[PDB]
Amino acid sequence: SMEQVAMELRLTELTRLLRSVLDQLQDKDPARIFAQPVSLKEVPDYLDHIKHPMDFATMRKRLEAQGYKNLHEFEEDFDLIIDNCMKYNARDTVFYRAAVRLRDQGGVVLRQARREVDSIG
Repeated sequence: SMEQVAMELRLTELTRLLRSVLDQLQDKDPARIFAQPVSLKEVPDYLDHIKHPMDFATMRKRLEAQGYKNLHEFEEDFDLIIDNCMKYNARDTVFYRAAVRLRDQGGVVLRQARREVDSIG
């Protein structure tokens, strides 16, 4: 139907905007601490601690399959990256501290993303 096509175009355009958001958030992790899944070879107990692992590569795979239907779903995954790290790692670690800085800097980006998503529809 034509309605299905219009819905698909809206999803495509959201995907475009989320790709720009993802790039901007990933620039706030210049150490690449959050770039890839935590390795279960290197951290074999990880899944005993963290039930829903997340990372920027995993998000990018979902995004490119147009698997984010709205900005809330995308933010949920971003918050998992941060929140997982802040539980597994202690406050005195470069990992925790990177997550704090990514959360604080990403908030600014996400605030305007929400306005754009609402504004453009």
